[PDB]
Amino acid sequence: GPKFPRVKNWELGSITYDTLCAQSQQDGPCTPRRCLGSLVLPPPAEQLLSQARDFINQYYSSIKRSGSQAHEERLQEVEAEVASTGTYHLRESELVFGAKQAWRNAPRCVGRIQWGKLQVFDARDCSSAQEMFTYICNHIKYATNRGNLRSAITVFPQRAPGRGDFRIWNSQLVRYAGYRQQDGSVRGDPANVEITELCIQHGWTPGNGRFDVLPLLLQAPDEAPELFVLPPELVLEVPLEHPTLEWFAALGLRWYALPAVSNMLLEIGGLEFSAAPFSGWYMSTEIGTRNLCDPHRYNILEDVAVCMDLDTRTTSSLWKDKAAVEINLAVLHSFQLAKVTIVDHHAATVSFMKHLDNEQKARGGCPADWAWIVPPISGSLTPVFHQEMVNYILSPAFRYQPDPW
Amino acid sequence: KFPRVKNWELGSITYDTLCAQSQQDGPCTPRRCLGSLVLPRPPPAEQLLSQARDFINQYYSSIKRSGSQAHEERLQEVEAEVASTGTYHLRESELVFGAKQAWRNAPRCVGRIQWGKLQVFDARDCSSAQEMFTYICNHIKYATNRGNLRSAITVFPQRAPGRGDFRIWNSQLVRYAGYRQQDGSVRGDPANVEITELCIQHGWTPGNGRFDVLPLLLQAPDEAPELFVLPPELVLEVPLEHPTLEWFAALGLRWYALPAVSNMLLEIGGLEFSAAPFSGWYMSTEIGTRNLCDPHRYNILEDVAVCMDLDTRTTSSLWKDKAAVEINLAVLHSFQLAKVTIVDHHAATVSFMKHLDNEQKARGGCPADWAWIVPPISGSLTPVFHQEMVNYILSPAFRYQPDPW
Ligand code: HEM
Ligand code: HEM
Ligand SMILES: Cc1cc(N)nc(C[C@H]2CNC[C@@H]2NCCNCc2cccc(Cl)c2)c1
Ligand SMILES: Cc1cc(N)nc(C[C@H]2CNC[C@@H]2NCCNCc2cccc(Cl)c2)c1
Ligand SMILES: C[C@H](O)[C@H](O)[C@H]1CNc2nc(N)[nH]c(=O)c2N1
Ligand SMILES: C[C@H](O)[C@H](O)[C@H]1CNc2nc(N)[nH]c(=O)c2N1
Ligand SMILES: [Zn+2]
Repeated sequence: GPKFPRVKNWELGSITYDTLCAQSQQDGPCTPRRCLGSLVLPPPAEQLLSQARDFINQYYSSIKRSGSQAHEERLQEVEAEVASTGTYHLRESELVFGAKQAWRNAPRCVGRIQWGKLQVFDARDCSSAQEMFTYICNHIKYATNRGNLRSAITVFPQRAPGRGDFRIWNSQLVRYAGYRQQDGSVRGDPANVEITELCIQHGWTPGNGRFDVLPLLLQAPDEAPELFVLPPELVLEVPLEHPTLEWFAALGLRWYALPAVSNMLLEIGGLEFSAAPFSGWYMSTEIGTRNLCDPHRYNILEDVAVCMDLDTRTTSSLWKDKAAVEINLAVLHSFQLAKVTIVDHHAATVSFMKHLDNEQKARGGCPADWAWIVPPISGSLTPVFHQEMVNYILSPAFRYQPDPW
Repeated sequence: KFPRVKNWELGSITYDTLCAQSQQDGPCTPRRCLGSLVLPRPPPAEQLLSQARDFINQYYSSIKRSGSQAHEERLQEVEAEVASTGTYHLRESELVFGAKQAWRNAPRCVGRIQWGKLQVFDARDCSSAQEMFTYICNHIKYATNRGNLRSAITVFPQRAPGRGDFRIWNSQLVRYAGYRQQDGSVRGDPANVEITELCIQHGWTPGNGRFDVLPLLLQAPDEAPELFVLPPELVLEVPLEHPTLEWFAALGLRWYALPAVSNMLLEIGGLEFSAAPFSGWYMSTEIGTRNLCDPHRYNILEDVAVCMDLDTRTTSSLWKDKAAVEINLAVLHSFQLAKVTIVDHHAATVSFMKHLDNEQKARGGCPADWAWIVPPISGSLTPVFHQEMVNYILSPAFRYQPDPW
């Protein structure tokens, strides 16, 4: 029939064709010989121009003026600017449209149903590492909004030819310290050992808990990184407790409310924003299953299982499954009680099916990474599991980038 | 060229160099990944001849006699036969090697640690449905072994240029019927609705049960299929009860012990066996999660939930996750009680990790489809979730083929 990928939903038996994949101008890791879909990781004025033209057309299409006078002029306005400086700048609303497009285009984000609701903070005037700090404090403030979380992204100056990038060293605006012990173990979060040690090498006076909030290593162009400590009043956290197991609270586990990625590059129309932290609100399994149960993270499965008096001697007791469920229930329950925005993997995948249906009608498909869309617990119990998906790269987009050091 | 495969729990790395032996293509392309798709969207003597050499080369290397006399002589035989007749035949030993390799190369199978222990029944001297049926009965008696399941395959006559294929119409040799009730609902297994009808349309006296073992429709070349009924005593079944929830058994749930796929095609050295049913033993999740909990299957989550008195009012109570875990527990308990081989998803993925290791040293890699290797529940609580995988097509291989109607 149609010569586009055929996508089927094995629950509902429905079929769709992805025609949006044809707009993709960037190749992925696969080839007909082998699929590398499970791997976590992967200017020429000539090429910059085409990327920019493509973006501008996308913008004007979004406002329904393709072929118009404003459109053809803006195109000429960009070729002119690139023609005499090698780069070009985006208009305010062009930045707001691209930032939202990049989110909407993110194949791994299950929360894209919210893609249209992104508060974009233009911080392209920012010229000092101290100022970056200010912008972020504002970001954290606006997004945290006392628990009623709001999606937001702050965009710092774009990379300049022959100039240092604006960079945020931490992977997230809020992350707990990871202290390499004497005996080899790690106190806190093993994911952040390297960032923690980098903070110390830079003057941070380390604490010694399992939940010490790390300071930020911010960096203005061509200068070494300045170190900033977030005011505790700003970093809202939720102490975890179980709705029925009274001892869970005794574990002293907790998590911060704001998930804010900060080391990703925001690419729009060829331009590169190396410092453009974005935040939303958590899906419960991020905390409850990955951060708290991953063998290489807090690894609290055994502890909790012992507490529940489960048979952790044999696998067939499903002691891991039982505890993981309760840890997640606790993340959900605690956040709800503290009145901090959160969403469980059921609600979250259900709204993503809705997003899929919306996008089918609006663009003819949705780039999605199945392995990342399906939750880390109860996989086939959510509807996305039964939904085939086509994964590809559209731009604007968010991309991983080499750590600055 | 060669892909780098990484394990994110241990930080270990490997290089898959086995994918370079993949002669057949997948659904992916550099532009878009279609790895989550469940199905893919006489032969010239020259092509068949090379697939045959390759396979014969594979076989002799396997027994350490490559280059030897027997090897060169065998290659001539195959060539003499292809040239003269446009096809050739396998020697029993070669057939046993091919079948074992086909299982070894099954990307979606997590039970491969066992690949070397497979009882192979050569049934190529079959000339009728009635004969196929005797063969199928012996396979079941052998594989079932009174609950101490043994992995087996039975291979019927290869396909032949212009002449119908021998075929087993059922997808598995043991399936429960799915009867469409008046109200659009379905009594029994909804997945087996079409097949349950085809048997009726071919004279079977249906039942009115939720777990009515279907009869087998066996088709010898160019002849309407024939209906055979499995002797109730040949089909071992397990009654499901819960290790602590006494009310569970009252649900009258039960599942068969033998998982035996019968509608897939086995390809060895370019030859095609359109009827080669194979079986092993179950992994608890297949029954507890997918069979009993899939929306489009027996869909028993709600019932079990209410029976556990759970707030099924909101998703955030995780009633679904809680119920699913108990159901998987009943399956594992029940089978261990009935002394019928079964393996839970933790033990299973652990052994698969070991297998990737033996395969790494042995062949330079191992094709795996991440989405299928990671269990349907508690995904990240298993080692496989954290393991990157390269997926491609090796031969001998098991392929999907059109339904014969
Ligand atoms: C509004 C609520 C949101 C929810 C619950 C949500 C949820 C998620 C989840 C569950 C993941 C996969 C995380 C993982 O397993 O590592 C993810 C990935 C991602 N999300 Fe969202 N997201 C939200 C908001 C946002 C916003 C505001 C942006 C961008 C403006 C965004 C951009 C991304 C990107 C680029 C990824 C892929 C990169 C990565 O792996 O971290 N998300 N999101
Ligand atoms: C002995 C233990 C065995 C177990 C626990 C096991 C388990 C599994 C599981 C869980 C899958 C995923 C299927 C699904 O859930 O949809 C799978 C797929 C598969 N297995 Fe195995 N397996 C075993 C033995 C065998 C044997 C004996 C063969 C063949 C000789 C085999 C051939 C395959 C093939 C061809 C597939 C992919 C095709 C499909 O079913 O969709 N398995 N196996
Ligand atoms: C805005 C936003 C909202 C939201 N709810 N979730 C996210 C996702 C982040 C919060 N949970 C972890 C994830 N961060 C990135 C995941 N791992 C990235 C990675 C890749 C390769 C190597 C390493 Cl070490 C880490 C972002
Ligand atoms: C030997 C073996 C042992 C074992 N433990 N499990 C299996 C797996 C099979 C038994 N449980 C599910 C799977 N059957 C095939 C899965 N889907 C097939 C399919 C393909 C196309 C369309 C549809 Cl609808 C279904 C095989
Ligand atoms: C190796 C494997 O790709 C890796 O563990 C992936 C699997 N799926 C994931 N899915 C999400 N949402 N987040 C992750 O970090 C991962 N990790
Ligand atoms: C479309 C999607 O890939 C499909 O539902 C897959 C996902 N993972 C699976 N994993 C296993 N073991 N078995 C399956 O049938 C599936 N189905
Ligand atoms: Zn792929």
